[PDB]
Amino acid sequence: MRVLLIHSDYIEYEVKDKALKNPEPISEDMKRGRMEEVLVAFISVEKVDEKNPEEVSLKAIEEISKVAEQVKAENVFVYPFAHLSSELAKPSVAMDILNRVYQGLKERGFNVGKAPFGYYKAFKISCKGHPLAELSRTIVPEE
Amino acid sequence: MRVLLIHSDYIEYEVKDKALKNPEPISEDMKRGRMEEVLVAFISVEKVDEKNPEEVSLKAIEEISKVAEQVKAENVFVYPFAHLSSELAKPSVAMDILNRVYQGLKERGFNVGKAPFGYYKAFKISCKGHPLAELSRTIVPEE
Ligand SMILES: Nc1ncnc2c1ncn2[C@@H]1O[C@H](COS(=O)(=O)NC(=O)[C@@H](N)CO)[C@@H](O)[C@H]1O
Ligand SMILES: Nc1ncnc2c1ncn2[C@@H]1O[C@H](COS(=O)(=O)NC(=O)[C@@H](N)CO)[C@@H](O)[C@H]1O
Repeated sequence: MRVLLIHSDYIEYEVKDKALKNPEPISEDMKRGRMEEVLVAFISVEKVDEKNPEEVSLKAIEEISKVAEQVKAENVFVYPFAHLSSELAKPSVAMDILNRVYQGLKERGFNVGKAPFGYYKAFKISCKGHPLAELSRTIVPEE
Repeated sequence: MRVLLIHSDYIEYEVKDKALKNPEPISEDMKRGRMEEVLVAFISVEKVDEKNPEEVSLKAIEEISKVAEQVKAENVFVYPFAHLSSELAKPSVAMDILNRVYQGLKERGFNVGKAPFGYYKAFKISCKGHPLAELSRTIVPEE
């Protein structure tokens, strides 16, 4: 799994066209959303993660939170992102890992937001541009 | 090399403090920058690229130019971004290839923009959300 953590003044999106045959069904409220003083996490679930989803989700949860501490971010937004990896994971496994992380983040006490999986979204992001405001992580299962 | 192409409504940046002992020397102008209706290219120059510098820059120029024609982009913005790869290139080689890309992209006639190299920058971007607004390319030499 490949993560891109960007501490933003805000993140905002809008669901345009579908990018898959069967994207995550969403209710009206999810068609768009906005989060402020947030740590944005663009995540590319990779094929190797299909071996051990739990270890990879739990591992990513601990690494996202750690950084949410460092930058004193109270809100974390999970952004399903397909362009951080070449070897992407099967759509079904991606959604699953992303939910695991989303949920596991919610139970850590963070206000968590999320962009709907499987769609093309337009979006605005404002990176704070500080020393630790931009990080990248790799979370892969152990053999 | 790794490239993240965001066809955005706009791209804005603002220089903070040096993220390197020896960053690209800039003038009062280079401190802030705004560009609209542009294809933002977040480029991570990799170690592998050190090998053949002129080769990489060429395929890169070509790939970005082609994507710009598809999306009818007239303005291209090259953004030095060191988070799309774990095997980054030495700061001197990374900076050269970036300038070859910047330069050879202007030769094509595009209106090109650039974010100073070696600085922590706060930035704002607005992805369009079209099928071709978010793209990724892995351009690597063949020794
Ligand atoms: N492995 C993944 N990790 C994160 N998101 C994914 C993943 N696979 C699919 N998605 C979701 O589905 C969207 C499109 O996925 S995609 O793999 O890029 N789709 C394709 O390559 C082709 N359908 C052409 O668009 C991603 O932007 C994301 O919203
Ligand atoms: N390989 C690279 N590709 C693109 N930009 C780079 C690269 N190396 C350095 N830079 C430029 O210099 C900035 C900092 O680079 S860096 O790789 O993160 N530096 C380091 O890892 C250590 N020197 C500590 O700062 C990047 O944000 C970018 O502006």
